[PDB]
Amino acid sequence: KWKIKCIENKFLNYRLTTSETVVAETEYGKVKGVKRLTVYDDSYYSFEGIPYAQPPVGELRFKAPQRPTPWDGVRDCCNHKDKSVQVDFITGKVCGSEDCLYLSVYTNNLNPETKRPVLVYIHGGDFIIGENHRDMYGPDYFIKKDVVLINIQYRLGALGFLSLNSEDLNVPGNAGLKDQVMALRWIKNNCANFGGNPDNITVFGESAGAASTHYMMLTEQTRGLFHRGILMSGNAICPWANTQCQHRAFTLAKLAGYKGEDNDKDVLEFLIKAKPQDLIKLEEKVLTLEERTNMVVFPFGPTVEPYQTADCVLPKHPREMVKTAWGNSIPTMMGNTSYEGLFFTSILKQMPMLVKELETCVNFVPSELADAERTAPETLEMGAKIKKAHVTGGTPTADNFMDLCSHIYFWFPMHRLLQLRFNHTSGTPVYLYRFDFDSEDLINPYRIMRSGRGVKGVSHADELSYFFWNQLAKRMPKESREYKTIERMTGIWIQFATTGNPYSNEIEGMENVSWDPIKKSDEVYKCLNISDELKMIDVPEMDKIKQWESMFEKHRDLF
Repeated sequence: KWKIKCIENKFLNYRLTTSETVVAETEYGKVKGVKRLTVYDDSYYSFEGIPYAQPPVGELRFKAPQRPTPWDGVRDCCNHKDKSVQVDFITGKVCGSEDCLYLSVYTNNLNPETKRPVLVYIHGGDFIIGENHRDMYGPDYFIKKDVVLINIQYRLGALGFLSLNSEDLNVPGNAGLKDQVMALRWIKNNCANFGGNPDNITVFGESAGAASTHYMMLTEQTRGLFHRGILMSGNAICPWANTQCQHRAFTLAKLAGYKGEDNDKDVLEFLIKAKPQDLIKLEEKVLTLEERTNMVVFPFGPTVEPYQTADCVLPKHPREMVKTAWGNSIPTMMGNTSYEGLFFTSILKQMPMLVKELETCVNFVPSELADAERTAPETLEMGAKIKKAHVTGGTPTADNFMDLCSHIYFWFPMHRLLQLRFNHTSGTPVYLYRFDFDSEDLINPYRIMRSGRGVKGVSHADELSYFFWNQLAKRMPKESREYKTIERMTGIWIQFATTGNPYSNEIEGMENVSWDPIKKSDEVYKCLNISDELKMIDVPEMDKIKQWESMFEKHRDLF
């Protein structure tokens, strides 16, 4: 009965609405926003449902986004628009709409042309769930400072990530990333109408939003569109962040009742006619046993596009794109939580047999090093290195499994990215943080997903509670450790967005911090560890990171 909780939150948001409205310009027409309160009695102007593309319906389904049609009059932006079609993470039922290509703009005062720092949040959700609704991403904490915060949506699932090899069909893939490109172009061209500085834009995101932010730093499509990036628990070279899905359109069509054969034209024609909820509901069945054994987790997502087009986002694997990426030359901050893999708590309680995967660890070997059968003696050798890093006793444990997950999915791809990126870049700084603040008094819905009630440890996504208001949040006393962490986390992100350096002597407990960026010559990474105190420390994960790297001793050119 999270349904009642959604109702109570809707009525809270009515009580936080004021009668004051304001009209702002966009390149396509005027928009009306509304002034809202927070539970802390701050206030901000809220513009939701600003279109940046034409609704991708009919023959626009699966295709790159088109510019929207301009309007006379004033478009109402005092309420949100639908999220992209997806399976509701709680109810299990399809929700959302194909008409989802919107962004929201928030700022405590509307002062056009006054060059406030702009922060752009790209949500996570594995490219299959998420939204910019304020029940998860309320701007209530950021608007305490004079920034412009923008939260985008983009197409999810098969509707965002279908990819077909046939050049004549112009469905090369990555429609959802092309949505992000269009939104970032809109932001550069329009943020000044909301008081934002088009010469000082920061893009940030968590989980798949971090992979997205990184993709937006890699692709030539966005060269020069923004000026700082923050990658929170992910990047574009994480193994979960891309997949070659060109063959899976036929499978999806067949699951949905398609009667034809495997050719892209006939498959596309069926998929264009299908109801969107039917396709999205069936996506969870698309992966094969062999794909799941090889730890492909999602059937549709960012892909290397099979041929070049004007709007192409990923012309090569992200590892190769790092070598020429424009975003290597902007200030960058990266980090993770102190127990990322706690995300898998509930999965391990449902299928305890997953721990048996740790006996040899062959399925965790990077796909570029493994054979498809996962039986080659070389693959077993490499699994043995993973097992040494994470199996503490005899029989592996669930905690060993969760520790391994922190590394395969977050820490090791971070390390690989840092080391690859050093071999390029103009010298621009990269700063590391580690979010290590544990509380059950201020939470967000991800804790429900992982059965995290009563569970100690700082899991994947727990930091979001200190950046965004959400419907499970509560007002915290000014003197509480949770309130102080809100101020610290938003404050550091705003400081970084403003100057490209995350340090400020005005943040409580940060005065005696010397936070240097990582150097090429560093053998041990240093990070700002954020707990009840702020302290620079050697990354505790370093030794296990180096053990993962040792898997590439015989394949250094692949590292």
